[PDB]
Amino acid sequence: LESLQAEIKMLSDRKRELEHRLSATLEENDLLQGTVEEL
Amino acid sequence: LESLQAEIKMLSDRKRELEHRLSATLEENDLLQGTVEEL
Repeated sequence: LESLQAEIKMLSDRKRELEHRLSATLEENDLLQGTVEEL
Repeated sequence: LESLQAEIKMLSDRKRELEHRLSATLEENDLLQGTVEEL
């Protein structure tokens, strides 16, 4: 059961990395949108 | 183990909730980027 919990934690870390990447993409696209709004 | 495995699974579910909400926001932002390209 401990091995299963560790695997779940590893998957949670992978999901955290994915969420961070999505937040970074959102921030970059929002910066592009802000420049577009200035234009 | 019964008190920790369920917590870890719920944490993974919340990570999936964040991933789903952020990816939905990213797709909606891509659609809004198509609209902004029309603009």
